[PDB]
Amino acid sequence: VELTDGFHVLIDALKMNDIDTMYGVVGIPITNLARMWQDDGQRFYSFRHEQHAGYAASIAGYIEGKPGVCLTVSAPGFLNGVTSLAHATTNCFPMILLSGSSEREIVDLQQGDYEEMDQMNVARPHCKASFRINSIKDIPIGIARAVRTAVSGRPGGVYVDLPAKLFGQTISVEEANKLLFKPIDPAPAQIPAEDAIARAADLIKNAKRPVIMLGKGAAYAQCDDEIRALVEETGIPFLPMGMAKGLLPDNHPQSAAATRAFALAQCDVCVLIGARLNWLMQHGKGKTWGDELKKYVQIDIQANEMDSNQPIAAPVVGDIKSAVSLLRKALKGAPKADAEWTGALKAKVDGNKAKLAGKMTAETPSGMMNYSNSLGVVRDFMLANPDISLVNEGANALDNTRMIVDMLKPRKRLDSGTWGVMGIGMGYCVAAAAVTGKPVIAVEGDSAFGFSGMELETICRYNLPVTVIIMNNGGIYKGNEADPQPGVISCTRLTRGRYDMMMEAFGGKGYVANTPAELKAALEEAVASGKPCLINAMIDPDAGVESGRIKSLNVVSKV
Amino acid sequence: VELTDGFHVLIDALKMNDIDTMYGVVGIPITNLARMWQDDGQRFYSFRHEQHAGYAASIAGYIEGKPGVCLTVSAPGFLNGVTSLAHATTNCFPMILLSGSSEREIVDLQQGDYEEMDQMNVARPHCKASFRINSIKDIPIGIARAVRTAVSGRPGGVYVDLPAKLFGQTISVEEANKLLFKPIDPAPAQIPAEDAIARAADLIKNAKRPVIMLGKGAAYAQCDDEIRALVEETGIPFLPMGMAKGLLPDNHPQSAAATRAFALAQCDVCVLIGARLNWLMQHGKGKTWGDELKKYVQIDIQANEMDSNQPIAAPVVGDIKSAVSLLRKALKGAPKADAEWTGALKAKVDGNKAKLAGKMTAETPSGMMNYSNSLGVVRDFMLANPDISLVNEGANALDNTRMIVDMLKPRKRLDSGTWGVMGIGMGYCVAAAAVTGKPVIAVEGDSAFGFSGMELETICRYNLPVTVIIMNNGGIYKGNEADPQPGVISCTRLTRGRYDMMMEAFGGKGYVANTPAELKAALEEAVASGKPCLINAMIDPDAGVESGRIKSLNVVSKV
Amino acid sequence: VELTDGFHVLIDALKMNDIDTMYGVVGIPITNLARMWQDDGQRFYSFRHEQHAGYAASIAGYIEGKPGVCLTVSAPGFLNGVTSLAHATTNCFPMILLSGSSEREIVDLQQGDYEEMDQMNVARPHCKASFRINSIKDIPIGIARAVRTAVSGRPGGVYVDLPAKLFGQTISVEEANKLLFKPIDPAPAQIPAEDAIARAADLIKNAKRPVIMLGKGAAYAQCDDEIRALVEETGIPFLPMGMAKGLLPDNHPQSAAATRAFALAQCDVCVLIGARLNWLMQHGKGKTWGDELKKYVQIDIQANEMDSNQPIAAPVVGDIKSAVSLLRKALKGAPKADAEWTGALKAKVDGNKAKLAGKMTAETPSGMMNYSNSLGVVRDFMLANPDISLVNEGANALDNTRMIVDMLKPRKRLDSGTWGVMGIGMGYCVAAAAVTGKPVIAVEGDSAFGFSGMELETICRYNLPVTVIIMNNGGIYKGNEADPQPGVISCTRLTRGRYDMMMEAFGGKGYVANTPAELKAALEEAVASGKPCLINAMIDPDAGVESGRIKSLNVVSKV
Ligand SMILES: CC(C)(COP(=O)(O)OP(=O)(O)OC[C@H]1O[C@@H](n2cnc3c(N)ncnc32)[C@H](O)[C@@H]1OP(=O)(O)O)[C@@H](O)C(=O)NCCC(=O)NCCSC(=O)C(=O)O
Ligand SMILES: CC(C)(COP(=O)(O)OP(=O)(O)OC[C@H]1O[C@@H](n2cnc3c(N)ncnc32)[C@H](O)[C@@H]1OP(=O)(O)O)[C@@H](O)C(=O)NCCC(=O)NCCSC(=O)C(=O)O
Ligand SMILES: CC(C)(COP(=O)(O)OP(=O)(O)OC[C@H]1O[C@@H](n2cnc3c(N)ncnc32)[C@H](O)[C@@H]1OP(=O)(O)O)[C@@H](O)C(=O)NCCC(=O)NCCSC(=O)C(=O)O
Ligand SMILES: Nc1ncnc2c1ncn2[C@@H]1O[C@H](COP(=O)(O)OP(=O)(O)O)[C@@H](O)[C@H]1O
Ligand SMILES: Nc1ncnc2c1ncn2[C@@H]1O[C@H](COP(=O)(O)OP(=O)(O)O)[C@@H](O)[C@H]1O
Ligand SMILES: Nc1ncnc2c1ncn2[C@@H]1O[C@H](COP(=O)(O)OP(=O)(O)O)[C@@H](O)[C@H]1O
Ligand SMILES: Cc1ncc(Cc2csc(CCOP(=O)(O)OP(=O)(O)O)c2C)c(N)n1
Ligand SMILES: Cc1ncc(Cc2csc(CCOP(=O)(O)OP(=O)(O)O)c2C)c(N)n1
Ligand SMILES: Cc1ncc(Cc2csc(CCOP(=O)(O)OP(=O)(O)O)c2C)c(N)n1
Ligand SMILES: [Mg+2]
Ligand SMILES: [Mg+2]
Ligand SMILES: [Mg+2]
Repeated sequence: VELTDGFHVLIDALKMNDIDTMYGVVGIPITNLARMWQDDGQRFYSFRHEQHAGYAASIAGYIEGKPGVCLTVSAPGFLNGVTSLAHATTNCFPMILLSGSSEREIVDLQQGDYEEMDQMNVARPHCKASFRINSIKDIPIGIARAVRTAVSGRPGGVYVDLPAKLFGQTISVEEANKLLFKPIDPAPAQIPAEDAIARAADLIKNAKRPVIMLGKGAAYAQCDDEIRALVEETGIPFLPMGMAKGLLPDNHPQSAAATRAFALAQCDVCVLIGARLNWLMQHGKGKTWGDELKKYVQIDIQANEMDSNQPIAAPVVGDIKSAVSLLRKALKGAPKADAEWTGALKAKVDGNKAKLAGKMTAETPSGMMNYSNSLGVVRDFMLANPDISLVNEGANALDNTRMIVDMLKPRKRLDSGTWGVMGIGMGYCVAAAAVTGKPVIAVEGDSAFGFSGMELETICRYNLPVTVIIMNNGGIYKGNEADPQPGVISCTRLTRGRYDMMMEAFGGKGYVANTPAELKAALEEAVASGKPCLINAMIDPDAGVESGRIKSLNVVSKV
Repeated sequence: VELTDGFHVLIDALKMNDIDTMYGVVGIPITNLARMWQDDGQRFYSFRHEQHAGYAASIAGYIEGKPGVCLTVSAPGFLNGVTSLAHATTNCFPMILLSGSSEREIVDLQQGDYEEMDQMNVARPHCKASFRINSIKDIPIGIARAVRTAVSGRPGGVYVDLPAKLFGQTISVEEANKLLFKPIDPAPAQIPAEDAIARAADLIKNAKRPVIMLGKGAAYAQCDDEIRALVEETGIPFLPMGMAKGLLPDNHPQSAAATRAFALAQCDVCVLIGARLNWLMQHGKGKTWGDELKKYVQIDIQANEMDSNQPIAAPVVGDIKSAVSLLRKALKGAPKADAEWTGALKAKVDGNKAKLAGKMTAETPSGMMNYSNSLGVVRDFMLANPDISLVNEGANALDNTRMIVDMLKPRKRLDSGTWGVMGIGMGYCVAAAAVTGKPVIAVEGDSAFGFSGMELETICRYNLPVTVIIMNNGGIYKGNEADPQPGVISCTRLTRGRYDMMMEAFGGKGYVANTPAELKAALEEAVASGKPCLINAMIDPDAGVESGRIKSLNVVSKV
Repeated sequence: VELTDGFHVLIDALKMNDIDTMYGVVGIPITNLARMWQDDGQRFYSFRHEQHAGYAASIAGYIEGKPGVCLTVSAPGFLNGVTSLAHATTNCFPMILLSGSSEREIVDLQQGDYEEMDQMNVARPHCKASFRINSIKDIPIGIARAVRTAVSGRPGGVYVDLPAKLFGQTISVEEANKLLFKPIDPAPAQIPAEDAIARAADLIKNAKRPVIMLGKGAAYAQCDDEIRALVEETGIPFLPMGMAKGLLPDNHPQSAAATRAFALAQCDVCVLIGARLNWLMQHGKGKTWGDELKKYVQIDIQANEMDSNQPIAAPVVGDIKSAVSLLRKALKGAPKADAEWTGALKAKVDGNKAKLAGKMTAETPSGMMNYSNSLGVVRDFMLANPDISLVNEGANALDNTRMIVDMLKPRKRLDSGTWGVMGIGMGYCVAAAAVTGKPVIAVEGDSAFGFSGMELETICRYNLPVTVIIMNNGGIYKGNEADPQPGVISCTRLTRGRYDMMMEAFGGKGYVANTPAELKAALEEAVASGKPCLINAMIDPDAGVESGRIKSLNVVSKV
């Protein structure tokens, strides 16, 4: 009788759940799983740190709508990955962290095993579910559970512990075929009641000044034409969140993005679609909402998200496709939004964009560019070349890029997310490149970049069409903070370094851009090349403000 | 009334407990703490990732015997630091992680605060104690509790949560000076009973083939002359664990390190001093210990470490200085270890060292150095220049350096430790440089290096006398693994990159060493320059073996 | 300005969410909440132990479909309640545990506060969400979050921490009335996709030997006519799990309950409605299911329950009323189940029931009733008086009562549940009595009874129409285990005690039933009296078997 082992059953189980790519860092006890995966013809991206393989997995999940798979070693490697699993779960990104672990006998008696840790229990706060597969016969079911938990309900992270003993277990090929199965409909549709839809439809119909807020949950849903059809048929102004940019084109005529404060302050009804009323929306209270409670319609898959911050007048619980699809029919033939309202917002949008256009054309000294004229170059490129992933993180580098760089296609803008994480950059580039097979542009704050910078080599090693733009202002927010004591560098200062040289250290192409013309020429050549590039964009050290747009959240001493 | 605030009471409380240095990364809500720390005249080291600021804090704790302090932001930054705290606790290194956290009310209802996380509860598995200081009046007590918990008993990590709202609370200066206090005897001696020492003394006096095993707990204790006096007076052969190297000079004539397998297998009594019978010692069982239970004598401050893995015949619970001092007096005038035992080991040491000398003189082609002739250069340099910290990590780069590079001085060798962590390299360098004010050499596997490599810029930014030697073999264990499929790079491969160029991108000095002679000149020049340097040492891709010495711990397929 | 406080906002918030009843035990810091709850005109039931107040809350949640509310003190009282919350979550019973907690500042520094515990963090494994309301202004949102979390998705427990300092905070009455709100649609319908229903419909239409398995999730859903209509229209044989008894009347002609082993072993398609393929169903494998994978159809609100144990061919995710309604319409006009299948089962049902009738008429000596003739009396009484709650727990007392005592009405049988808990008896009685306003019979193993027996006094104190039948066989499973040593009582033995006398000690009516005729008169008189009664039913000590039906799950020595 012919035998197979744990390595193969696991490989077969992943493939059966439509997984063909893993991001990770090898080592004991899983190096030979990584190799065999590759030998089978599947893809393995080796990183320089598991955190970044983890961030890659998380955004592969967002883009594709099937969980990104990260593979790590035990204890220290697991720890690094689980930080990324935590981020995924917070952002509602389907992801599976697979980690090897040590001997149950020794771990459970805390005797000091190789890389000892109860990884299953340590993972619990950072994921939807944390499982362990102890036996070969249970791998198919174990992977089904993981995939299902990651993509169903509110998508998120799942941890799957793989004890070292799992892989060397053997079983007959015959009984293995018997156990292998493909889960049926692991991310099922969830349809809301007629009366939940009728209530939301009544709120919208009777609204005087409605706004729609599109969150990245709406973008994740992959029902772009449904969402666009709803906006366009209702004639309701809309506002995208950071990663919902491009869901509808950011230059769509009903976009009130460029007059956001006035839109949220003055609206009466606000339709949240896959967007949480969390810190990014000021918890639905305070000055940004006119110091009043709006009438909210909220469409979310997670029932207990409703009323999490403010009372929701019309909670619609289900998957965005099903809910939006029904709401559209409910509103079919109803009057479009008030022209005095939509025309007021559009007038303030035109004025604000003209003010931005002026700033983007402004002339700065060589090597002392600002956030407007440098990112105006990226803006122009992304308007002509929209089928490109835009990775973005930083403070000023983030907030100015979100404002300035218009996205015309959905799920292209990949950014710091719900936790405002510095560190997602290079991992995000690898996964975007891997899953799209298309170019990536990253607009990186220089401090932001240093959290994942060593992964430039990973990008070079796989010769990915990634162009990393460093907003090199020489620090955190600013590059010019005075020495606090004599000979002592301020804590916010960073070396205004030759990041272009670092890229060329690993076979990449490096550029320095001292002006918008240099930045444009370099960007066009880098993207055209299809090769790994870095552009060291020299920004005025004094051009940024403290914490970007969220300056007011800083705690300052008044004594 | 003259008011002070939480920022300043915290600053003062830390200083009262002899803290003058923090390692971290700034941001909301803790940037102005960092600023004010520096304005006061204390050191803040800003890093590129909080994890490396944390590894830095952990080894500062080891070297100094006073808690290394790491400062982070909430959720994502906290998480990065807590991975290092975990490592500190596992290694018994005193360390305090201070992190800002968000609004109690919003985090507790999970409404989606800015960087929302119950950081206090997430730290719990990764430290000795996890605390939160909520009120200004409790800062001095909170800091006392953290310092005592980190340094007393078995030393380790402590998390201290600092809500955003702590810092802007106010109090009168004479109220604050009333609360401020310095703890008495935060790491007290703990003396063992006379019968504990007599039981140990009896076993040693009756041993036919005794060995002493020194662990890093023994090194941490800073009683080097006392431990050396015990070794010499007793005549007992000794072996250092990785970081206990140099506690006694590695070329001490009683060292059995060059004959470890034989010593441990054939001994009858084994005296453990601050060394756990964990995976590094194969749990005191199996062929490493001649397939039998030795008579173990164990000195440890942790009562319940006793009998963790094998029965301990002479458990001695107390601090190592106190214990060793009593054991010495209990053994006064006793005959020295059997001369035919000490003679047998010495001969095998001489034989094996001579055999290693043969390999270190071996000649290799340009750019294809092996681990013996490359590290033979570092060996000679460290013998001539012993007062230098030696950071080390990797597989072959770690195992070969521990064997070849002799330490003559205590607490200089700083390595991957209990969890065999890749990632500790550049933080360890910063901390060693900071707390010693003397040079640092790092011997880095190239894979290992990539876990903290971006921190080269941090080393350059503070102009530290650090020399990074990259053992550049182009991969994990080996740099020559065949492409598993046409055009697909193996998972164990890395770019054989110009790490020298990367160093020079941030103002550091970079070198390529293709031969031992080039390595020698470069290392001598690098250390003598007193500046940040990186030597890219070109190692034969086929020179290393899988996992170095712990290759049998791999799980391999057979089916 | 007219002020209100936390006590009153909390009272008002609970009432706004349709809460009129709490079960608990008073003390610091929550006695005056209890008092004021009552002063307002709402019910507070004081118990003798918080655990039983909690089991009471859990079954009130099951019966009503709105969260049962338990109130406790900090640490020790909280802990007792949280054991019941754990049970609620495990059984999918909506329940809120409110507990007072101590001072944030003292608990967080672990200084030793009055009843010190991070109760929020200790509850986490035992509920769906663990929250803390810190501020008066967040009470209405906090209570909304708890009610939604408990009732939505898969229903379950929620912990709500109430620091001592919450209650004495104040706010203006018109501010409080501005914050107070009632959540819209806290338990929404969730409708499955048409293809989910069509896949299920296809399998049922092609089944040769279909069965439907009803679980307590189906009973909880309160769509009894709809589920009965499905069973009748399809002609499919059905089986109820313990607490699904009476969903359809147990004497329904399509019931296969009296032929369970054969039905499950020989079926081809098995339709699971609110029933998990857990230990109670042997995980869908082994000889119980003919050693094969059936084609499972499963209706469950929890997406990731699918494929938890065996592959589900037709997963239908959504609320059971919505799902069953669609499945019925999808099966309209389909032929009824194979008559030779339904005929085979019916014959075996008739045979086995006739065989059970033989045992129930059996004659035993005075004071040595068996489980068949004693429970045969309860069977006849419940057939004649079906609108009564039947609480049940024990081993033989549980298994024999589930077999013998037919339920004609839904949500009346209330038993040990998913964890096979001993202890739920007297709390279940109090809650059933409270929420139904109708009589309650408890059939208690004597061991089982002792876990909550002191609550007899609580039943008497509220003069509830509860009749406790103690199946008094003098022990665990059996009352006759030999003394293992001279003068030493066996561990399985109990005093064959005068539980009647115990009842009468608190003003209850007590009976001894030594024969079925005495049991009948006593039960008839007890229930008709409308007063608290206990019937001490004398059972043959040798009548029961080890663990009842789950005796093969015992671990026994063979060496
Ligand atoms: C919280 C927010 C959602 C709040 O939104 P706002 O910033 O107010 O709005 P936007 O960014 O959409 O737009 C900014 C302003 O420019 C306007 N705007 C937008 N687009 C345009 C165009 N095309 N033309 C002209 N003007 C425009 C818009 O109306 C706003 O002005 P007004 O109309 O005047 O309002 C956002 O700031 C955000 O997503 N931030 C993420 C921050 C983060 O995570 N940072 C990393 C951590 S920093 C950190 O942790 C630390 O420092 O420490
Ligand atoms: C577990 C161990 C303590 C076991 O010790 P050993 O390796 O057996 O002993 P040592 O390293 O002390 O010495 C190695 C051998 O060289 C001999 N030796 C030592 N010094 C000398 C000199 N000066 N001259 C000649 N010979 C010498 C010694 O007697 C041993 O041979 P014999 O006496 O003949 O045996 C050690 O391997 C260790 O500390 N490993 C850490 C590994 C690690 O953490 N790696 C990173 C993760 S790797 C990973 O995670 C992954 O691969 O995945
Ligand atoms: C917190 C305490 C240590 C505080 O000590 P005190 O109560 O102040 O002191 P003592 O109890 O020792 O003594 C009480 C007083 O009587 C005096 N005293 C003591 N002994 C004597 C004799 N023999 N003769 C005369 N007087 C005496 C003593 O001086 C005190 O008065 P003065 O000189 O005038 O001070 C104690 O109360 C305690 O241990 N409490 C435990 C409470 C508890 O856990 N209860 C259950 C929870 S109730 C609960 O949770 C809830 O209600 O809810
Ligand atoms: N298919 C889906 N249907 C409905 N809601 C979804 C779906 N996928 C994700 N969501 C929801 O979308 C939300 C994402 O919100 P958030 O991450 O705050 O977006 P943003 O930051 O852009 O506002 C979550 O509340 C999540 O439950
Ligand atoms: N001052 C001290 N006195 C006694 N024991 C100590 C002291 N400091 C640390 N220890 C103990 O020393 C041990 C360190 O062991 P370990 O980390 O396994 O060393 P190694 O890895 O070098 O063998 C721990 O068990 C710890 O409790
Ligand atoms: N309203 C509802 N609609 C659909 N499924 C539900 C509903 N309420 C509870 N459930 C589900 O019903 C199941 C109850 O199963 P279980 O407790 O195993 O029942 P039993 O023990 O009777 O077999 C759970 O899986 C739960 O998710
Ligand atoms: C994991 C983690 N650690 C720290 C932080 C705190 C932070 C927020 S923004 C930032 C860097 C901002 O400077 P950058 O150079 O990137 O952008 P710019 O304004 O253009 O100069 C840090 C360190 C966060 N959010 N996450
Ligand atoms: C956080 C973490 N993730 C992975 C690993 C697993 C590992 C152990 S050793 C190693 C690299 C070995 O290659 P290196 O180049 O450094 O040395 P050399 O043999 O001379 O070529 C890895 C990735 C560990 N230990 N910790
Ligand atoms: C909280 C808890 N602790 C222990 C147990 C274990 C147990 C299962 S059944 C049982 C008692 C069986 O005797 P009983 O008198 O009730 O019934 P009978 O067979 O007719 O004599 C116990 C103690 C469980 N399930 N829960
Ligand atoms: Mg910057
Ligand atoms: Mg290498
Ligand atoms: Mg009994």
